[PDB]
Amino acid sequence: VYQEPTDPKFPQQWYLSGVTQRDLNVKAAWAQGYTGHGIVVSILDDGIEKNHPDLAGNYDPGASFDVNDQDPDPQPRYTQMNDNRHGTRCAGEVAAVANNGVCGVGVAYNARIGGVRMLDGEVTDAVEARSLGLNPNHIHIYSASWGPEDDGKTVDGPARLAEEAFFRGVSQGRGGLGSIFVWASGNGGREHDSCNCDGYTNSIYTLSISSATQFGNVPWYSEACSSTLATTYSSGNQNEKQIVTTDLRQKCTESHTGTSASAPLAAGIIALTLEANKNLTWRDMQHLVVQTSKPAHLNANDWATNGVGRKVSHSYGYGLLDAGAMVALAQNWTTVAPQRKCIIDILTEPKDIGKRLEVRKTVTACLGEPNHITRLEHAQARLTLSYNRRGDLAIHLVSPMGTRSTLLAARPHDYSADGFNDWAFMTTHSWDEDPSGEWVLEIENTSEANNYGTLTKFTLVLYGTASGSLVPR
Ligand SMILES: [Ca+2]
Ligand SMILES: [Ca+2]
Ligand SMILES: [Ca+2]
Ligand SMILES: [Cl-]
Ligand code: NA
Ligand code: NA
Ligand code: NA
Ligand code: NA
Ligand code: NA
Ligand code: NA
Ligand code: NA
Ligand code: NA
Repeated sequence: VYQEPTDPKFPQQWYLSGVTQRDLNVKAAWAQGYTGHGIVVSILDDGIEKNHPDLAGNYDPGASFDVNDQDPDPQPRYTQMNDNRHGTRCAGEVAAVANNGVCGVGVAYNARIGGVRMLDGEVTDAVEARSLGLNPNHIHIYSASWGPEDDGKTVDGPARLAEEAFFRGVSQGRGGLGSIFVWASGNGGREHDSCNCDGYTNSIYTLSISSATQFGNVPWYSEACSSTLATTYSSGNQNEKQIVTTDLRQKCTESHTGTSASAPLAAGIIALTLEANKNLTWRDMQHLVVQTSKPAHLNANDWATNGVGRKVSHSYGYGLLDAGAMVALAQNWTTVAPQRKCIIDILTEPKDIGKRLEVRKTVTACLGEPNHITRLEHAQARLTLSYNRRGDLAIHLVSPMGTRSTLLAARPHDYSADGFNDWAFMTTHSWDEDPSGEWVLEIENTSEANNYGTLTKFTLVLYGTASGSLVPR
């Protein structure tokens, strides 16, 4: 009975539907009757062309604001260079109108779509906070790709107002179920960037997404890190297709690219999922992504099986999003138990790093206490250390179940002598593992240089629950 969209560029949207099996399985969701009706998504970027012929029908002024000029109208600023086209491109990925003879379609082509104009000006902590915190009882899902420069030498994350916006969002947003913040993991591949150094994507409050090329490879621009959860398709080399969407000046583009094109596709899939079950919490949604995402046919040299039998990669997280599987699993999903937090201060004395430092600690994970965790979600190693050349460091963390997470890869351009100041390196790779037992932190100098420094604090922070586990995969 389901008739797929007739839009002129829909056949070019290879990632939505293909006979190849190299797609996001979105048609299967549409055929189950989920197209995003009733869900509200906001693009946090450089504005949205609200009168675009493929956006106007789904546009929601209630999901929109202009923080740069402080007015309700997120219309992009037009220039000869068309610099402010990115938000419009991303909006079309989520919610371009279907069956209207214009361009292609959004993943959630019946969802409502808005945009916050907030990148076209000075992006302060306050600007970020007011964008993240926009109308949080109306907007369900936020999509963003901003954060620290992808130069492979920066370490930065949300300051106080923005971090407060994240906690207010997931705590009180969406009727207490929590705002869904979908994030792109970064575009710094060429600079050998490592995305746990980006505190926005490295946050537990953001659902972080990386890219795969059409032929199933890790694109040139990709950043690997343990905080990433999953993957959607985006651009690659010049023989591979790219993302097809709405463009500035009421046009259509077939050349939208980069990890920033992956996050909106994920946001669209999450919109379909929320339509299938409006009662899903922000943590429920991350569980669904972990359980349903698919490694198959994604090529990486670092695929590893974790303690509960799931394949995970630092390039891809748990793999490609599967919209059909997401909406199926959502429908009778049982809400996860309240989030517990177990704080373990590991060191009894500072430790010289030298050539290599290994710190082993056996933990009980708050045994006997209300924060006892037997079922991990996110884990953080919050590290404070000095070092003379930061980018020469590589840091790994091994769970009791033997899952080795890369917290930090060598960053050749990072010459900083500033070290890390309580930086909360996060891994998703031990999700659903029992965190009781021996954890191992490894810090090593990857260079030949005689480097030096000291680890002064290592807090292992465990999040999760103590109930509801599945039989391991
Ligand atoms: Ca405006
Ligand atoms: Ca269309
Ligand atoms: Ca980065
Ligand atoms: Cl917390
Ligand atoms: Na900042
Ligand atoms: Na900072
Ligand atoms: Na900052
Ligand atoms: Na809540
Ligand atoms: Na994240
Ligand atoms: Na393993
Ligand atoms: Na154990
Ligand atoms: Na052991």
